[PDB]
Amino acid sequence: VPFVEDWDLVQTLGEGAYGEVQLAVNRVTEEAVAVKIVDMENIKKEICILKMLNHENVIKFYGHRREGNIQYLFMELASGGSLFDRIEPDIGMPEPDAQRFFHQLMAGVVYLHGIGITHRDIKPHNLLLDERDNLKIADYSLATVFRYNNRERLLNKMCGTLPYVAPELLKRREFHAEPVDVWSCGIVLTAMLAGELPWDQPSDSCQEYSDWKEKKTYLNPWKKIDSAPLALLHKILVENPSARITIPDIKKDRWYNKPLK
Ligand SMILES: Cc1cccc(-c2cc(Nc3ccn(C)n3)nc3[nH]cc(C#N)c23)c1
Repeated sequence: VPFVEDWDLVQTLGEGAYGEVQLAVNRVTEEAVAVKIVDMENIKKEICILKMLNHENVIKFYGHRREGNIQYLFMELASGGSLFDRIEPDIGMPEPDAQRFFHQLMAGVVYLHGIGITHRDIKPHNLLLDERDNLKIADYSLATVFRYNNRERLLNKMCGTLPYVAPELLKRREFHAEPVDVWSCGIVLTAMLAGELPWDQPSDSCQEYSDWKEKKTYLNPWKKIDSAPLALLHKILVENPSARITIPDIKKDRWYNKPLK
């Protein structure tokens, strides 16, 4: 059919880590997608990981086109925007909405980890919503392979966003990839339930992080959180990554399995 390969760039959806994201509409079909435009090693890695992704809670990759210097990465659009924009400052969101998003985030993260990929920058800006409020993990710029031929490799590069980063990445030379992603899902959950981040970074000099280690849950944000989701947070936000809860065990948690509105 003539013209089915042409896309109109309609509006900017934002600037991400590397380059702008635009809404693109097919001239023939009217299909609406997102395109990441990059004016170009790093991005050969991203494309490679992006082509692996096939899951309902992960942004799908439709292909790429190079036009001289510029690369165009075509991806599933999430017409509902970001989870960041559903979180009300100082309030968060209703507990049942947060639970459903949490279930969907774990499903995506289980998937990634099962194909041996770690995302490394989980936060509400990178968690996108489709038309039915289904959550999708987006942005694979920092993602990397942590398991290959059934052998794990330890990570050593420090990246992410400080309020979301696990404390081992500030303290240790090398660390396991999976508990880092788990930890960040815990900060996300805290943000959904309280509408605020518990600390600037999880270090020994941050008084809010010390308070948490001393169990001062009569302070904010913890005071705003019901005891059941808080008991789960107590198992996620554990400083020793070897003692931190894993995802199979999160799936057995009582709040995780609680029926809610
Ligand atoms: C990480 C990031 C940064 C900027 C834009 C996007 C982004 C925003 C979006 N939908 C919408 C709908 C409405 N707004 C504002 N945004 N859909 C997407 N699908 C893949 C994306 C990617 N990367 C992406 C993602």
